[PDB]
Amino acid sequence: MRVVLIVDIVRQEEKLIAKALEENKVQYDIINVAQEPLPFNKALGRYDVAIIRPVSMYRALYSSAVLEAAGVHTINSSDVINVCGDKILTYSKLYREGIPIPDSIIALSAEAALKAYEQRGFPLIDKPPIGSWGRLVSLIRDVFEGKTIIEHRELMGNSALKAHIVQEYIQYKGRDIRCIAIGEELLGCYARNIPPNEWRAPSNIEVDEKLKETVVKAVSIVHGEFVSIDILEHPNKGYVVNELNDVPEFKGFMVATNINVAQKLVEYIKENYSK
Amino acid sequence: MRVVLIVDIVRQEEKLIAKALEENKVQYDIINVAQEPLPFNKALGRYDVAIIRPVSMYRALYSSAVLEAAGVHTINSSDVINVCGDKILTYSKLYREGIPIPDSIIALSAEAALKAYEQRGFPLIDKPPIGSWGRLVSLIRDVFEGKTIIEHRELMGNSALKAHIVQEYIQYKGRDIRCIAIGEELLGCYARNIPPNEWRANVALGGTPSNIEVDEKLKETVVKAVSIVHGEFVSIDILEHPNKGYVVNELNDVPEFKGFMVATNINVAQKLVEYIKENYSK
Amino acid sequence: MRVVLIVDIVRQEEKLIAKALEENKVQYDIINVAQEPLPFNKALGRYDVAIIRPVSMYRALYSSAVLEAAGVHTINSSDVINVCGDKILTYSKLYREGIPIPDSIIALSAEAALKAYEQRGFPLIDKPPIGSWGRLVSLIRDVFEGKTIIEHRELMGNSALKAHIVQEYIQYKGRDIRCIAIGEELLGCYARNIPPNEWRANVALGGTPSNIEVDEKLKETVVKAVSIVHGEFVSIDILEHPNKGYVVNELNDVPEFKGFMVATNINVAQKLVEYIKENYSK
Amino acid sequence: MRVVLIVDIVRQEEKLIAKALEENKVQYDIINVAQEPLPFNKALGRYDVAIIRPVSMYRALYSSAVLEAAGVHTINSSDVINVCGDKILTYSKLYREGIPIPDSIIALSAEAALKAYEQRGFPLIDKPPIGSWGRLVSLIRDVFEGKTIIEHRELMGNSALKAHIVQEYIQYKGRDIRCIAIGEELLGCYARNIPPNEWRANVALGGTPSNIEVDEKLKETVVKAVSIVHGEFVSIDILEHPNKGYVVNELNDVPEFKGFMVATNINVAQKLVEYIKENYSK
Ligand SMILES: Nc1ncnc2c1ncn2[C@@H]1O[C@H](COP(=O)(O)OP(=O)(O)O)[C@@H](O)[C@H]1O
Ligand SMILES: Nc1ncnc2c1ncn2[C@@H]1O[C@H](COP(=O)(O)OP(=O)(O)O)[C@@H](O)[C@H]1O
Ligand SMILES: Nc1ncnc2c1ncn2[C@@H]1O[C@H](COP(=O)(O)OP(=O)(O)O)[C@@H](O)[C@H]1O
Ligand SMILES: Nc1ncnc2c1ncn2[C@@H]1O[C@H](COP(=O)(O)OP(=O)(O)O)[C@@H](O)[C@H]1O
Repeated sequence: MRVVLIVDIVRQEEKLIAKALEENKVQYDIINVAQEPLPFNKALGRYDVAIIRPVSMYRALYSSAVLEAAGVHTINSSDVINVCGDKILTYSKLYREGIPIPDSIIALSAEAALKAYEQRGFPLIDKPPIGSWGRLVSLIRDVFEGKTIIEHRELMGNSALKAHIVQEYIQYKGRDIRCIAIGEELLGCYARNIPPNEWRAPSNIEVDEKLKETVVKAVSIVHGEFVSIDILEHPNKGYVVNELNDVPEFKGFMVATNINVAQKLVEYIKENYSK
Repeated sequence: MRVVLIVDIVRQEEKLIAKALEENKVQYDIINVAQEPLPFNKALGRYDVAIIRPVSMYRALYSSAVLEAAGVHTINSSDVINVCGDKILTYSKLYREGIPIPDSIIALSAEAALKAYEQRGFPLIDKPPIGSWGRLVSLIRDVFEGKTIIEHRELMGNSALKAHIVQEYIQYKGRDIRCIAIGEELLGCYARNIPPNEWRANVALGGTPSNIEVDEKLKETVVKAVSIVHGEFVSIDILEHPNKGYVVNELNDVPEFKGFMVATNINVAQKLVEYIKENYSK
Repeated sequence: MRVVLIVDIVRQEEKLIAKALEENKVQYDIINVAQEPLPFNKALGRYDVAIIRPVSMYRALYSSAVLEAAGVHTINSSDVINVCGDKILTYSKLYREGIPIPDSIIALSAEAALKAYEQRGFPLIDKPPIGSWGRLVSLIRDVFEGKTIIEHRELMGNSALKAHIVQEYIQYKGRDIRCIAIGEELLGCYARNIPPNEWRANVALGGTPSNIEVDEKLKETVVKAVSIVHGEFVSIDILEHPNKGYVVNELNDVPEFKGFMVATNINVAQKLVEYIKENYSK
Repeated sequence: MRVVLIVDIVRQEEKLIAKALEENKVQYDIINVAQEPLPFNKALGRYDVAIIRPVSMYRALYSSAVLEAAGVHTINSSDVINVCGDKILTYSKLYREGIPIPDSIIALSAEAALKAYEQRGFPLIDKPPIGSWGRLVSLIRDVFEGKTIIEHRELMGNSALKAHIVQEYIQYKGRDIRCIAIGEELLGCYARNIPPNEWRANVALGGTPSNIEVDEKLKETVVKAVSIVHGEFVSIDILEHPNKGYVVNELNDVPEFKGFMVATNINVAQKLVEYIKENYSK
């Protein structure tokens, strides 16, 4: 077996993954896609599998696609990256399967956004389908607030930042739950509590079964191989899926959970892509 | 059976589909997604089939995704819109199956782009993955031009534009060939010649549409390509290549067809509505 | 005397100005700066006066500047357009002279902005220095709202949008007052009332206009403000304040006047052309 | 006398200016405008002089303007920042006075840009009026390259980044000359040479910085330029020209000087502080 690790900005995660490959005696090399171009050639086919780690979605998407063209299986796959990287696409797969999500209405213009606000009532959450580190997630309390948010989103220099995901405002336990799965296997979860005085959110949490099931069904449906899952507790739904990440960070995960994520990843790869 | 026609900007094409639905006695609604929101609900499940027609790529993608959540059969589907809407994703699928494409190198940074230019030599073509009416398709003559184009695309606000498709510059037949397929069957093709003061063939620049005699090699290229990407109602842009015969350049997942109609005499909307009636009524 | 009329989008205003020039028998040409380039040359010196009417601020600024280079007297001048087109610059000049403005704090970063909010308390108005038809004028009710607004403006293409004007929220007469001055003489004023229910009175969708008796306090406020900015043909936007009486909100250096005319029955174009003849004929 | 030093990102230059103030026994405060908001008041009037050093134009412009509102003399002033920070406004002031500049044509749309190219002939330089470390300065060799550049600028698509300055391509001695002046006094000049694979001298990794003997024609050119813009502490970028001798390309209102300092051995900060004391002590 030989693996290629695809990176652009090498963080602790990619170092850990590199380190895990070496000491598990896996043949590998690194291609830095911030530095090297990717031909549509046939001899990238020398790798049995690629670990897709670029820090930007377009780099992850396109490097996976190029490697796929050469017959190389990528973790994660280009289709999975396209789904996890877009909340509307993620919500669509989950909703179809009956996996709970925050109650959501999609609006694709300023006019539609106001109508969605009106259909949903206040308070509500409005976020775009892309990015963004808690960015552009707005808690909207009345029509005046909505109208100014609509105007600000309209003037964003990006097209997908203009689609609105209009959601119920979930407030129950004041925390975000993040989990990591390798294949169908849940490694663990930790909780991120909302800081004072915010409305928006690091300790290990014991995973009850209701949580484990929510997470495992979510990964199965998006076909994820190495992903994180962000979960919100809901008073009636129990647990709803908020987000999947197809290039998950795990330094904050490793410290809360004690799980050697990198080791689990390389073991997984050995089991499934060796011969 | 009932159909939703999803639109934002109503063009001749959308009017034609609407009229074709009415004239074939198909129960249809139109939902304008530049005006109305789309809830993730069971209610839209009242539609058996959605005809996805927004002009904007994000609007086609998301309207299709929401309708799919409700169990509606979308033409085209969101995964298909995601692939067709992106030349790198399209080239990736096509290359894997050995369907000819233009020789392409993918560069995802300024540094990587310069390397691709040097690996390839000049002149070359550099274009982004998304689509732009031939906007941002650059004929790069040298390193200076490459560097300025790199610099410009870096500063544009949506990161897909940071990915450079660095391609062979095809010079041969002096035209673009555009075909349409319905349910993986070729309807017809036409050609749009490069106007005399350019090197791109787009309608947005020039060239009247003229019918093409589709040979067997061209027919099979189209069918194989549309089949691999699973497009149910697509157009396919093909370039004639000195060595490869026909290479697939683009697939469009919300195909234009008023130019295609004048060149080919084919009632595209009629054939679409027949195909839907025949395959999704029960 | 020869006049150039500089336009990009021809509105009723520009038609009116062309008519008034023609009807007063003034030699004029029109240059559309969305169509035609402007050389730094001495050729343009054939015009004695330029009337600067492009709808975009940058086109007004730049066309004025190129005309000034050739020695043409521009109305308004580029210096004046730079000042009037920017609320921070305008407020600075007025404040120095003791001309009342809304109480304002300027914040040039996310951190400064949060401090400004907490310094003045809520509700408050937050707007950028650069106009936008009452867009991006936000009524900020709390810290959560200010934080999201800050986050949004951080991510726009124009760095001027990152400067926050953090203002007292004026609630008194439920209207704006717009006046027009030519050569530092007041023509008149009218009012635009806040529609129920908005916090902004802009034409879109500011039903309804009405009229106002200009008292001496309002007249002098307008004259003083227009004189300090050196505006030769401007509109000025005034808010009636419970304590300060009249405060200056904005000057417009390419004033609209279609609505001013319906309200006041004043021939703004005629007054402009007579002013130019009286002062610039030689 | 007391000075306020206005900063946002403290670079060597700012540290050096702070140090010079300290060593020369000058009472001074620092206000970091990336951290603190700026009220309109009378209290900032405690400062006799403000040294405006924010790294971003909007912060320099707006901090200067607020300080001016309080009666504080700013180095440089808001009007000077507005002129120097915009090459069209700079070229306009210089051209009116007969100070040589690169032959320039301003175009304010895609359509005008192509007409400007045709008027200018090839090769030409096209750059926006707003700085960017040689960003978006394009060397255009024919109409195809021109067409793709126009397309890329249109998609920026913010700012004055849509306005084109279309210039003669100057190529004589393969270098840029940069000078610094305090008041009307020229401190000196150095050259930045174009690196083997370039047309710009900024420039990531290039611009090997040679010291340069200031002749009288150069000195006249620089002094006249600084006189017309009323700069108090500026850099001036000059190009050698076969027929014009020297032309002014740029002025900078927040000049960098660590590189200038090492090329000329001029203690810029010291000279600045000496000048402030000499002039603003009272
Ligand atoms: N519908 C919602 N109800 C309550 N809180 C939410 C909701 N959506 C998002 N949040 C909060 O906002 C934060 C960021 O939202 P998220 O959807 O994760 O955007 P991003 O993808 O930028 O991180 C989450 O940590 C969560 O606390
Ligand atoms: N590799 C190439 N060689 C020659 N011509 C090309 C090449 N790529 C694109 N073109 C020309 O440029 C035009 C636009 O290209 P295209 O890839 O279709 O971009 P878009 O999807 O934005 O229209 C087409 O008409 C085609 O003639
Ligand atoms: N400080 C304020 N207090 C109350 N209302 C305001 C304030 N500032 C602006 N407004 C309202 O918002 C509208 C738009 O504000 P304005 O400053 O004129 O922005 P723009 O330059 O885009 O028109 C004004 O008509 C006025 O009614
Ligand atoms: N008209 C011109 N002719 C020749 N070289 C030019 C011309 N304009 C700019 N340059 C070159 O490009 C470089 C950057 O140009 P400049 O006008 O200074 O833009 P910026 O403000 O982004 O630095 C200059 O240092 C000079 O080398």
